Amino acid sequence: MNASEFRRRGKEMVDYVANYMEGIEGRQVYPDVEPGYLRPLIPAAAPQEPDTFEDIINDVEKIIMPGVTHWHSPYFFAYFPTASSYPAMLADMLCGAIGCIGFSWAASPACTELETVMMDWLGKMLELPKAFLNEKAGEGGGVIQGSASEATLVALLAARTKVIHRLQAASPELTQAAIMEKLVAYSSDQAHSSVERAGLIGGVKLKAIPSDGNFAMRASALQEALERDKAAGLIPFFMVATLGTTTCCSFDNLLEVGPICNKEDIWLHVDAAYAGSAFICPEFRHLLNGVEFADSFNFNPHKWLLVNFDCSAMWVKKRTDLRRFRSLKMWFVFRMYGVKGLQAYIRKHVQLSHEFESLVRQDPRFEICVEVILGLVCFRLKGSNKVNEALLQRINSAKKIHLVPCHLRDKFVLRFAICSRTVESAHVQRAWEHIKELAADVLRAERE
Amino acid sequence: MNASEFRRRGKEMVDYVANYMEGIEGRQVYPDVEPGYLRPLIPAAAPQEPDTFEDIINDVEKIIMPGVTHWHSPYFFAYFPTASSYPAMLADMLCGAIGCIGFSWAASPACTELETVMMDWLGKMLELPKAFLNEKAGEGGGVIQGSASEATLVALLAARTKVIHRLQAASPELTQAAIMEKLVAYSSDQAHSSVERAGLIGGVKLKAIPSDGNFAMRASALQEALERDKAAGLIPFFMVATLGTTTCCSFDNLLEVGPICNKEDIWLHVDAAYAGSAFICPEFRHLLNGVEFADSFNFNPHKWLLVNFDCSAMWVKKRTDLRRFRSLKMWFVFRMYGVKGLQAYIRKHVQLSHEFESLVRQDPRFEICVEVILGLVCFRLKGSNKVNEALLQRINSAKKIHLVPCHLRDKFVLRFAICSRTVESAHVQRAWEHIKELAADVLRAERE
Repeated sequence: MNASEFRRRGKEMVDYVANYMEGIEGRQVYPDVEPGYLRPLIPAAAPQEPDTFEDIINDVEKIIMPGVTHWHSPYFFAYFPTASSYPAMLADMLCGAIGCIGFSWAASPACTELETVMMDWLGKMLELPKAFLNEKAGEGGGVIQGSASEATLVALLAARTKVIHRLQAASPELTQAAIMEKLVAYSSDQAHSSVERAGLIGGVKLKAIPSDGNFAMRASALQEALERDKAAGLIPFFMVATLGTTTCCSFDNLLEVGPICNKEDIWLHVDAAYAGSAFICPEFRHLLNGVEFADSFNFNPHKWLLVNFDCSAMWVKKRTDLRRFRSLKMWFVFRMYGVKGLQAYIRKHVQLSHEFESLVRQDPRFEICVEVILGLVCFRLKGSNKVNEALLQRINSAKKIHLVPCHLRDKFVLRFAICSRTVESAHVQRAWEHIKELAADVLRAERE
Repeated sequence: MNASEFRRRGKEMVDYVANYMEGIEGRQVYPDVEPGYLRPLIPAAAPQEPDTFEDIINDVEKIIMPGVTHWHSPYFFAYFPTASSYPAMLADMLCGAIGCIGFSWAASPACTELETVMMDWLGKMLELPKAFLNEKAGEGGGVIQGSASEATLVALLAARTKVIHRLQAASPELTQAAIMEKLVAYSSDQAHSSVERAGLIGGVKLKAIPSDGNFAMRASALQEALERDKAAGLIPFFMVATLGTTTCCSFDNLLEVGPICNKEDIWLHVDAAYAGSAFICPEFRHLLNGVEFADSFNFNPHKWLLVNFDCSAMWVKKRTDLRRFRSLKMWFVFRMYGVKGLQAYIRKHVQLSHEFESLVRQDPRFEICVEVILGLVCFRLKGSNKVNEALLQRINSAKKIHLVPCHLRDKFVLRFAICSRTVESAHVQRAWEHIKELAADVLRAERE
């Protein structure tokens, strides 16, 4: 295809995408296909001659869409939101023409330059401590990573390299491997699986810190674990504190664990992949207090700040401890929405979260398990885990809305996450009515 | 922005991208900006109110473009090609609406299903051994990774896990760390830096195998290194053989090193990130002979098969040893070009490579350093390294074309890589005339 035909087909695809988005409430949010559905519907080999664009788009509607989970449907309340905004989409189109690979500054200067400025824009929007900013010859700075999982891995490897060099300087008699089997990393028992993944990749031990009644990491639990592990010969070197846990959106207490990590010379990485976006609002910035103690901080604009994946924003206090023109998406989103537009987006989602919480709190058959702070509500029917497993199965099997659960200690808990860019109060109210009706069916069945 | 405004701005961006592509030969391929140029031209903070789309696109032309290295200009002959095709661009637009995160099948079934089929399509196009295919209940299969660097890391970690379990089964007296400081990985002395990066991440030693006169890894050099390292107590566990080295597009001899790796129980990973795309052509498939001995194989459609980054295709013989709907781009590209369209694209680039080689071979002031096989020509002025460093500096400073060099043993060598989708014989001839003129200037200066 040449540019003249792209002029036609590109505008046709713009209309197709806009049509899909405008009619997305008519789509069943979760598909009815079963594993392996697609292979019988597609030829076994690539075509030798070209297919037509019309044939391909027809296949998207007929055989791709039936297997799509519509993350941007207003009735998608699962996991955490995925960012999709038209400003980011417009930037991605330009990236296909002027993006490259960005491994060096000379690969394309604009790519590296814009990223440095955009991370300063975002760092100032979050009112981050100035030690994290690229700006005004600060020793710190930010980079865009592909994912929070990658950012956590990068922080662990930087911490691993630093502690090996430190221990070898103190005792030149030590090899890297002898240090390796004594290193231990820490995280909450509510930490995302990416922490364990990073520990396995890095080849170090990982231990979970028991959380308190609010599922937060506290000084007393951390000090108890350090006392045990240091006596056993382990060397704490890395810590992932989480602001906005994937299970219940709880917050580790940075004001308590930060000073401890600094004292112990433990690299403190703050994983705020979801919750970090809300810290651009002054009423939520207090949830980030204590980040001044962290050695690295990370959150995903590609969850809840409307910058289409991939865009994971990581700041490090000292850059010396440490691609797709992904900063173009950030630039577009920040400029076409403005800081106030992004703040209104965050606040609407949090308002809608409290609206669902209000409905659950009106039904004494249910209970709220964790304090509602951002766009997540953790709730369950009072009683057995099995009645709640039945409720979740009935919900996801009806495929009108989509939820995922979690385990809080031994308790099976349902999650309600505000996700879609276009979700409204009516969608939240309808979802609750659906959940309430199915709960009556499930409660009926348990007593009969 | 809502969908109705995206209808307008999306089609406007289609026209802007098409205009850029159609006029790209009027762009200076490499920019004249210096590091730090962008920050004074952009405000220090994000706007509170939204900016207009017109303001943003004007900024792209006025302040972004001057710092862009135009990888898709016909006069870009540096590194290796970056894939940019309109079929892939059309798929990326749809991915912004129906893509998600694809961590599980249930996250969006179509994403996982299409990837499995597309890797079988591509595996059959490469005539890969059937042990690599997802198809017909084969134990092997392919996945799309974000980069060849990531694919090599994934293979190393899989090899690391397997050898630790094997040695602990043979000797339960061993810890993971005690095994770690004995493991050694291998690669050619022409291997990409990603191999060293993977070894550092994985925490294992890496040693280079000396290449032969054709810069290929051979059985004799590998056996010499194994004899030395096994006697020293090292445990070979992982090997990266390269088809199409980044320095000079040489090819490690798989028919020789494959059987050795199988005997030694060394995981053989084949890195063919650039050259792999040509193996869809029968006249180049012989360069892949011996892949039947490999445990994993990888190449980048996002270099030289027109599938916009990111798309790295990795096959593993046994899947049990082991996101963005990136398979949609593969599906679109394969269908709108056809196998024959992709074959014609590969063959044109190789023809153009031989056309440049023919011109260099007509000038006895120059020499060809390595056999020309695919879209890369390694050449230099006869004589000192310094006269060649001067030639490269004069070339890249004129900014009419863009080249990068490499070192072959102690020899400074210039690379000429066919990159752009729209490069023609006229562009290659003009570049040679430019190189020839600057060589006269530089040769003059050395003798005066």
